[PDB]
Amino acid sequence: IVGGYTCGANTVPYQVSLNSGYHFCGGSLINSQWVVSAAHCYKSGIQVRLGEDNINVVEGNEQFISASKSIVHPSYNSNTLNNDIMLIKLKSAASLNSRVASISLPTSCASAGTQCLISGWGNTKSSGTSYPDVLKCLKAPILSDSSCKSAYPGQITSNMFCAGYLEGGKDSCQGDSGGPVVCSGKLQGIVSWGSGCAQKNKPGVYTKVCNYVSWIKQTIASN
Ligand SMILES: NC(=[NH2+])c1ccc2[nH]c(-c3cccc(-c4ccccc4)c3[O-])nc2c1
Ligand SMILES: [Ca+2]
Ligand SMILES: [Cl-]
Repeated sequence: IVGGYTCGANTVPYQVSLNSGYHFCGGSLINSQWVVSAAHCYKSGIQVRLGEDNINVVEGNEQFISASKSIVHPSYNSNTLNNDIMLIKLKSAASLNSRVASISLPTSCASAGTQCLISGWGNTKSSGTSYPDVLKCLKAPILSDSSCKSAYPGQITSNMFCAGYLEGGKDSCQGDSGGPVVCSGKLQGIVSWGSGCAQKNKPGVYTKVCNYVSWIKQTIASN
């Protein structure tokens, strides 16, 4: 997260770190046995790490659970990143408490102007690599579709939305992919892509979760 602030330990109880010997993507806990992340974060050997704050120190509250299966959306396109969503089933259920809690799926999509919270352990520099130990947060608004399409002509599908600041300075960045964009307590987006990080007129692009709720529900119900 570039230009964000330190969240504070366990203040984002639904945030998870996907780990394969190092942190490579974020994700969101939506119930005790399932996590939602981005399809492009897929790989085998994923260990989901819940209740984390400093990802390099065991401070207590952590639960390390292996993924039993990862389900990439069948229509995911790696060239356009359209349908960049994945569901991860955990080998065993997580113990939910105040430090580990799930987030709710939305009932309706959000409107431009809605302020959301984006979090993650990704890079904090736009020009260079500085990876934090603790979780970073950024409050950012959803932009209108015209500003988004005007920023990325021909690359935005109906399953994406832009959130951020056109002046540059604040944005999600590498290491944050797969993580949550929560607005009014509902998971509205998943960190997907962007051009550089925090550059002027190049906002972050997110997967529009409101468009996949029946898919998530049906998929979970059958697995
Ligand atoms: N500017 C942004 N809002 C942004 C957000 C998420 C990103 N994630 C990345 C990213 C960059 C290189 C590699 C990966 C990657 C690729 C495969 C697996 C895991 C991560 C990224 O997510 N850049 C990103 C840029
Ligand atoms: Ca830790
Ligand atoms: Cl267009």
